Amino acid sequence: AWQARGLGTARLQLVEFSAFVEPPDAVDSYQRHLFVHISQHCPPLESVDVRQIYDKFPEKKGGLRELYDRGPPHAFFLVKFWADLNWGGFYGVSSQYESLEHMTLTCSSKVCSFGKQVVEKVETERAQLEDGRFVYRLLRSPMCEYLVNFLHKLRQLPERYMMNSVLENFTILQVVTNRDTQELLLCTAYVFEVSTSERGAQHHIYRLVR
Ligand SMILES: Cc1nccnc1-c1nn2c(=O)cc(-c3ccc(C4CCCCC4)cc3)[nH]c2c1C(=O)N1CC(CF)C1
Repeated sequence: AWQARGLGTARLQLVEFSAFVEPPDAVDSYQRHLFVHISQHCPPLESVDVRQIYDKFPEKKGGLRELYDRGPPHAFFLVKFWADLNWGGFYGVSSQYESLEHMTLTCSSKVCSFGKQVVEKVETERAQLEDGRFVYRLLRSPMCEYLVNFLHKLRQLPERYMMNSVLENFTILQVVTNRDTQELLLCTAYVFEVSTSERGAQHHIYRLVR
């Protein structure tokens, strides 16, 4: 009834997220490989109990339990990615959000290994007023070197099951806050598996409940 149908709330919706590489010869004929992708351009999610994923993220001072405790609970999501690691340039990420409200956002991504934080990236994004709605675009950001390096390490593992073993202990926690009020707008826990070499990237979005 008031349960989300996609990744977002009534205040802030994800429009698109992509992690990609454009090969050097994209200048001659354009092409790009999507490692992971979410697109909600053209439209109730199933749920997962947040307690079962606590141990995949840090456990104090910005941990998932402390964040979920502050709320609001309807802003929390889990995204499972099947990553397309069959490729082979410029490694990039792009994200876009929309809202009916004019806000300044702080977007934080915390990369975790074995449930502990290893790198964090934070950027603020001001709104652009477009067709009645406000849009928040961060396009073609250079991929952080930690994950460019990680992608290259993963690609050279000899077995899909070893890749999945490694990614079992790798997660990303994304928190989008109103920069002016410090209110949380969206929190998404990302977990990862490798897609079969013949299948491209896919995702499954869940509501997080407690
Ligand atoms: C530009 C930015 N500004 C503010 C806050 N966050 C970001 C950001 N930077 N960034 C990076 O530099 C690399 C990845 C990235 C790269 C690779 C992969 C996987 C690794 C495992 C194998 C398949 C590819 C996932 C994410 N993702 C991201 C995100 C950003 O939005 N993110 C939303 C979160 C989604 F995970 C990250």
